Amino acid sequence: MFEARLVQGSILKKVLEALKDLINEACWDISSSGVNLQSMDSSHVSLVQLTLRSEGFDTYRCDRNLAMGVNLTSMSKILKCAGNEDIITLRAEDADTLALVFEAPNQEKVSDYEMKLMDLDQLGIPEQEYSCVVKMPSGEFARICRDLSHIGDAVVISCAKDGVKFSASGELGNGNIKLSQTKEEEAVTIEMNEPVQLTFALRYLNFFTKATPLSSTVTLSMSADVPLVVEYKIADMGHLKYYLAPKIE
Amino acid sequence: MFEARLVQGSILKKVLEALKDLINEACWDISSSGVNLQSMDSSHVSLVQLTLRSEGFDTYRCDRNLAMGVNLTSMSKILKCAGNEDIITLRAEDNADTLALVFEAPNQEKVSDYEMKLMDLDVEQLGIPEQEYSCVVKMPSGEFARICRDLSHIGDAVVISCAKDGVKFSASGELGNGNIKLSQTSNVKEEEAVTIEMNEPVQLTFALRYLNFFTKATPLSSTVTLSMSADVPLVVEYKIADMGHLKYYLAPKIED
Amino acid sequence: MFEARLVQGSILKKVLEALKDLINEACWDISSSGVNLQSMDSSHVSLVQLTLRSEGFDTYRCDRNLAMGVNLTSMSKILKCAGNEDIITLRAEDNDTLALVFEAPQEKVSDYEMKLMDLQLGIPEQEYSCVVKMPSGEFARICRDLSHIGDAVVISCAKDGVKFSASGELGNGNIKLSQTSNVDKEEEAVTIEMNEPVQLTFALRYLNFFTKATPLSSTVTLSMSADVPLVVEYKIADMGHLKYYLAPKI
Repeated sequence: MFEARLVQGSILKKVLEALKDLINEACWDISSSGVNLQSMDSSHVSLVQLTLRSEGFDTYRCDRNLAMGVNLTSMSKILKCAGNEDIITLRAEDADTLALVFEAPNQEKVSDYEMKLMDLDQLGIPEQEYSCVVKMPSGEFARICRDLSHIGDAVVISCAKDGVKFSASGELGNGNIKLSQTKEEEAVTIEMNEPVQLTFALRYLNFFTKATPLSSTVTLSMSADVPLVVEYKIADMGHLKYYLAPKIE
Repeated sequence: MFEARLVQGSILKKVLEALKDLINEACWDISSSGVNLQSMDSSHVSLVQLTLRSEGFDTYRCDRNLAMGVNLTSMSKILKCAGNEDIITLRAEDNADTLALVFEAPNQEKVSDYEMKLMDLDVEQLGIPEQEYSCVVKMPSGEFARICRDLSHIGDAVVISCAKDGVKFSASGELGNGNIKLSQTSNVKEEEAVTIEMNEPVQLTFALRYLNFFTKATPLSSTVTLSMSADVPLVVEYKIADMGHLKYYLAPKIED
Repeated sequence: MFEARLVQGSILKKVLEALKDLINEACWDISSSGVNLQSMDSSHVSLVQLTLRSEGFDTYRCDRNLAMGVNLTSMSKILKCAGNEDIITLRAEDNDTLALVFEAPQEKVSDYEMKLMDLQLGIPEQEYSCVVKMPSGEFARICRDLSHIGDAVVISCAKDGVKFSASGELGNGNIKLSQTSNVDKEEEAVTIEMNEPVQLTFALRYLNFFTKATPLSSTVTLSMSADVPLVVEYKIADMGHLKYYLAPKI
């Protein structure tokens, strides 16, 4: 038996809203340490990695390590029935279904759902040092990608110790954004150690941006010929990293 | 002459946005106590019963009982030219084939004057047995609508069940099941509260497609009443103001 | 070099919004006294008449009086990328392209650039039978509502009264607007200076276009006389105005 309790139900709500259109099916991998999800997107370009930790949950227990294939879209549906202040409570029974329990606080309302669960079959993500690491705000990164998605299909991200520039070009013109190294946690911090210039796909960056309601900031980690890492930290919980290789032939 | 003056024009706006995709064309029965409307839905499944009483009108005049057939879509489209705070006046002539809607704007700045084509509708008076139900549940408007759409994504049907300690709503479907439980409230101001009075535990199944229709009457009241007994239709009731009410009748699905 | 600077970029965004749906390609006629535009729409039916006087800009430069062929829809997709308190500056250098630079209010700095292109007429001054001043949103809601009733609005003006009418398959409507009186609050008041009474009939789809400029002013004026086009006027703060011209129907 596995029964984890999360006071911050909105966190689950937001995770699933993020991933629901990115992947359709994913193997949540339940452990003594916490929850882990590693997957490639349906078109097998980007790579998602979610980590939630025992310590984050109000209550956590896991007597057998589980490997649940879940339909992201169906879980999205079931969680959408939860208020953004409910105490979601996940539970299984070494397992054919996944039980969810929403508990709206300060109201005698209690919801109790069971999701049909899938048979699904990992992958490698080597923690490595990155040439440059921008910690900017989530809203601004979102904004920037949204806007440049109307000029071109791809984005050119250039970095150095003075600031970060994001560029794009299409049939309908040319465009540049220039952010400068900058107080209240709403500032840019480039810690670049090497001349990093990389091109990525705005479709998939915009897919990444949906985790924005999870963090006020977002870090972008990158080096030559190495998949970009967009990470949104969750809280006490771990993180929701996104990996995208730049386009080269 | 028929002439009725409603200060809260929003009442009529909301009544007709509630009854629009359900009923495509109804027959309003105007008389001395007020306006009544009573109609099957276009799929002949649910029954709608609106009652606006003469007392809620600032000015109520009816010289001759009317059965004026209105295309509810055209009425909604005309009432969408009325303002949330507009005083709305209904006027028809005794020998009239049109209904004149007249919207007075708050500071007398503007007055709108619309005229809507009537039509002849041959409609029988579907009877409505006056029953006493096994249990009645008072509960917030929005909370009910919230349960009813949420379960609409898990199943297409909703099993309501009633006992002295609260009321439960359940559904099943091709991705699992769900079950929402509400308890009788004591304290909750007080518009928000889930009270029940019961004579007998009931457990009935209803199509969610139609309950969601009904929940489009929510703007009308911060509460809703569910009335239930075995082998008799569910009644979902919204009081308008201390003026009348909108009632929906849905029939359960058969018992194994 | 043309270089014009505006601290309320919101105003240009609103202009491109108030124009992108009538014209696709326009010719900014830019000179020392301000920027101008006076174009017919895609169906040669309506007339649009943009005027940003240079004294309204915070930094205005014009070395020569140029005609910039500008795809308004592409200009608008670019203008979408700027913020509402943003600080927008246009530049055209020696000859060829248009540049749009948005200074975030913040550490952001945006540099967009679009291609120009290789694409007039006369509008005379006039003393109209009827001038009606009203709140922009009110006239907007009138056109919005009456569009759901019919495809043509009869606007008839007389003393103590302006009256909008329409009719269609489901019925007919007639909205009567009165001149506000002993409370003269200026931008929520209606005012009818009525030289000689008039009836005119206009297509509501074009008026409904014009109302897209509604966010530019809290008032609007309607100038109108027999057998001559109606002038819908949205005075852009205090640097110019925007003007729509529509003759009666059939």
